[PDB]
Amino acid sequence: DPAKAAFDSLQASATEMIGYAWAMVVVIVGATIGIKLFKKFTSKAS
Amino acid sequence: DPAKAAFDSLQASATEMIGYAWAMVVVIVGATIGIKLFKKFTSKAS
Repeated sequence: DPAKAAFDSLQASATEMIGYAWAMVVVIVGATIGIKLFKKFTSKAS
Repeated sequence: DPAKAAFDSLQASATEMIGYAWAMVVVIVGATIGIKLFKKFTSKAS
């Protein structure tokens, strides 16, 4: 069955991209939250 | 880590200003107490 094989391959490619997307999100969100806390704690401390 | 360095610098600046503030306080308070004692002892002496 040609269709079975095809869908399997598609689903594997998708799985890989999702992997790369998670990596990126973690970096961007890391920085956003980083800056937010730096601004907040500096103010309270002083 | 960008945050570590940043907080260090802030804390150094603060330490310096506190230094300058102590200098000023010592001058102003020196004079306030000076005048108070001059008024008091002159009265008792006479």
